[PDB]
Amino acid sequence: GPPGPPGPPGPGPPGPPGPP
Amino acid sequence: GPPGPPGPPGPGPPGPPGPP
Amino acid sequence: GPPGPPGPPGPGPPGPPGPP
Repeated sequence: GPPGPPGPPGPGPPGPPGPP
Repeated sequence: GPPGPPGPPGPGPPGPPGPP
Repeated sequence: GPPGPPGPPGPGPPGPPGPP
């Protein structure tokens, strides 16, 4: 049969440290 | 039918506070 | 077909400024 719909969204890791 | 495509990409949290 | 698998993981933004 035809392919199913897309899956759900994949969060990334924390951002880098802030500036001084 | 076959599975659908992978879903969209998942940002992570803000990074930690900066230093003095 | 069934729904696709999840997308890949999403870095977050830079953290907050440190003390002055």
